[PDB]
Amino acid sequence: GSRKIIHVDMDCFFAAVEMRDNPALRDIPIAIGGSRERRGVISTANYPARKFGVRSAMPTGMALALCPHLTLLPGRFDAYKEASNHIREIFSRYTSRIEPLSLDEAYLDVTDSVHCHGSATLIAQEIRQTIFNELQLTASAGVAPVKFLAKIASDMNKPNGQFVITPAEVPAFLQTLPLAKIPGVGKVSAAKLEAMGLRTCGDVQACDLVMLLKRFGKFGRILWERSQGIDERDVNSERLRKSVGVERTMAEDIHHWSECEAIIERLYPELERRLAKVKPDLLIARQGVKLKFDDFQQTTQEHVWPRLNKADLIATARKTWDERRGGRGVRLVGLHVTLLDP
DNA sequence: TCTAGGGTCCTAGGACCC
DNA sequence: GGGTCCTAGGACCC
Ligand SMILES: Nc1ccn([C@H]2C[C@H](O)[C@@H](COP(=O)(O)OP(=O)(O)OP(=O)(O)O)O2)c(=O)n1
Ligand SMILES: [Mg+2]
Repeated sequence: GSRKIIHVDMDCFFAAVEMRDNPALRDIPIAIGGSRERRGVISTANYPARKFGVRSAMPTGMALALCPHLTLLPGRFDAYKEASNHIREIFSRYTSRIEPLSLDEAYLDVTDSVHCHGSATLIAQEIRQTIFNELQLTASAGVAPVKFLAKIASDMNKPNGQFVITPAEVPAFLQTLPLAKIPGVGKVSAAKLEAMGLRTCGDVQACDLVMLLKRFGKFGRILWERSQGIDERDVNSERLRKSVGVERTMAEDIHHWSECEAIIERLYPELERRLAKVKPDLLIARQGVKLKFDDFQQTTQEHVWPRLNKADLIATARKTWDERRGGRGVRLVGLHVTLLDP
C-alpha cells in the first residue's frame, strides 16, 4: 500500500543556467544575489563558490569575505522561468501528479504509472536524463514511499545523482537520521530539540507523544510521525497561491513619510499587474502593508478589504508609519494582498 | 557578515457572533 | 461559552 514519490531537484539552479549560457563562468566561483551596496543576499552559488563556504541566504557581504574573487550575478528571471516551465512539461510526460515546490523542485507521485514497468528508479533516471538532453542542466532525485523521505533522498547523491529508499530501508535510514534534516526543522527547532537531548529520529521514537504535543503542538505531532516514517501528505498538483506581495529593501534607511509614500507609489503598479494575472477584477479578501525597521524588526498591517485599492494602502501605511515605527529608520516597505478562498 | 523576495503554515490575543 | 473571524508575528521553505 506504499506510494512511490520522487522529489526532483535541480542542481545549483540559477548558477547552472548561467554556466550553461556562459561557459567562461564554469570553473570560477559565482553567485546569483544582490550586491553588498544593495544590502543583498546570495540566492545560490555554484560548486567553486561553495568550496569557500558560500551559501544560499548568506548576506552578500559574508560571501565576499569568504570568497573575495566571487563573481556576483544579478540573475535573469525569464531564463530561469522558461527553464522551470520546460522541466515541469517533462514531468508531465511521465505523470499528471506534479507538485512544484519552487522554480527548481517538484514532488511527483508515480504510484500509478506504466512508464518504466512501474519502476520509480527508472522513471527518476529517465527524467534526469532528458532534463540533461533538452536543457543541458543536471538534476538530482530522491525516490521514497513518502514525501519528506523523497526530499531528503534527493540530497544524498547530489549533484547529478539519485537515491532510493525502499519501505524495507526506512527503519534503518531513520535510526540515525538527524532531525535537522527533516524539512520544516530549521535552526530554532533543532536547537530546541538538542537542548532536550533529541538529535535523531531514533531519539524521538523513544519519546512520549503527549509530551511532544504539549511542548510543541502540531509540530510535535509532525515530528513524532516523521521520526517514524509517517507522512500522509498527498502530492497535490491543484495548489494555488493564497496571497501576493511586492516588497523592496532600500540601499539606505528612510526617515521621512514622503519617502515611504513615494516608494509605495512605485510598488503599487507592480502589485496591480501581478494580481491582474490571477484575478482581472482585482477583487480580494485582505490588503495591507509591511515595514521593516533598522533593527530588522518588521510589522505588517492588513485589513478586510473588497478590492485592491491604492489610496487605502497609503492610508494604512500612514497609520503604520505614525504608530509603529517609533522613530526608527525603515529599510523595507511592502504591499500585500490576501486572495478570496476558492 | 549585517542580513532578499516571495511564499506556506502555524500560534496566539482578543473581538465578533450565535 | 465556544466557535469563528481578524489580526500580527515566528519559523520555515526555495
Ligand atoms: N534562499 C534561497 C534559496 C534558493 N533560491 C533560488 C536559487 C536557486 O537556484 C533555486 C533553487 O534553490 P535551492 O535552495 O534548492 O538550491 P540550488 O538549486 O541553488 O542548489 P542545490 O543543487 O544545492 O539544490 O531557488 C533563492 O532564491 N533563495
Ligand atoms: Mg535545488
